[PDB]
Order: sequence, then structure tokens, then C-alpha cells
Amino acid sequence: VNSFSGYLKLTDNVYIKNADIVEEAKKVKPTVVVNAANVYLKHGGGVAGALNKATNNAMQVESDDYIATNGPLKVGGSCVLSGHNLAKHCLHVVGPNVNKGEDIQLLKSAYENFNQHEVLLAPLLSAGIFGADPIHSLRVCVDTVRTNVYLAVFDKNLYDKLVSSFL
Ligand SMILES: OC[C@@H]1C[C@@H]2CCC[C@@H]2N1c1ncnc2[nH]ccc12
Repeated sequence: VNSFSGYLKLTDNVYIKNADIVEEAKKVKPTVVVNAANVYLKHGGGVAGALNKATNNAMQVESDDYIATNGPLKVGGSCVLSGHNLAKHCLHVVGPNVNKGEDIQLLKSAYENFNQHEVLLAPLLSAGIFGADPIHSLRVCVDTVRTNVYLAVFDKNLYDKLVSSFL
């Protein structure tokens, strides 16, 4: 039993809700919140910019130190950093950016990072400003993640479409 509320169950291990991941994180304070990061951990907009804003830029400060030490992430890769006032931890995951010419096959690799955590609050990777199809992304999530994932879908129209076409 966990403190997530109002989610639809999609499969044995995937749950979805029409919600802003930032608001879900503030309310639930989960163990792991996923960020839809880029390789530079430059949290400008979308999921990342909104999460970072909610941390009063502490996420960006921590991220800049991480990059100065370790260099950029790989597309498809991740790192675990603090969750600040939103969660215990933040799993920064880089999906491929199709508007950069990056291979959509790396989306499966991106979701594989979720399997290192028993329970996560997450967005749909590569959706939004990353340019990918959110229905394809939801299917990759369902077919890749085996741990318990609670998906927050920001756009109501998209949520309705994902749920109705899922079977
Ligand atoms: O797939 C990520 C979706 C696509 C949307 C268009 C751009 C970013 C948006 N995303 C969000 N998803 C969940 N919570 C969110 N809070 C703020 C943004 C946001």
C-alpha cells in the first residue's frame, strides 16, 4: 500500500493519472520522482523546468555541480540526485530527442532505468517538448518497466486518448 491516490490501473505494474507531476510530487513526496532531463541537466522548461522551479533552483545548482564533476549523461541514461522538497530522490532520465535526430529506440533504454527503483512517480519520457508520440512512449513504458510506476500525464486531452486507446 502506498499514498498515491486516484490512479487508473493500466497493467499489473503501471498506473496513470491526469496530473501535473510537480503537484503530484508536492502532495505525495514519493521516494523517487523522475525528471525528463537532457544530457546537460539544463532544466529549462517542460517537466524539468517546472520541477526545478518548484525547488527554487536548488535542483539546477546540484545538477551543475554533477555535470562539472562527471560530464554529460548519455541519451538513454540516468543519474540519481536529490529530490529536494519534492521527493527523497530525483531520477534524471534522458529520453531521445527526436527533433535532434536522436534514435527513438533509445526510449526503451531510457525506461530501463526505472527498473532500478521499486516505485516511481514519472512523466512520459520523450513526450512534450522532446517531440515523441506520447501513445508510443506509453506503450514502451508498459513493455519495458517492471517496477511500480505512477504516470502523471499533464494534458487532459492526451490522457483521455492514451486511456481510451489502451484497451
Ligand atoms: O510527457 C511530459 C508531459 C508533456 C507535456 C508537454 C511539455 C511538458 C509536459 N509534460 C508534463 N507531464 C507531467 N507533469 C508535467 N508538469 C509540467 C509539465 C508536465
